[PDB]
Amino acid sequence: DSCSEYCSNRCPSCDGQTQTQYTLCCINICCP
Repeated sequence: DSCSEYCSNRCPSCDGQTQTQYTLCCINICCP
């Protein structure tokens, strides 16, 4: 979690969401 699926950095603030919102958070906010 914390964007481990998509990123080398970590953003736990993306946790706790439904799937598309999680993915958006990770790829556009955590590690664009």
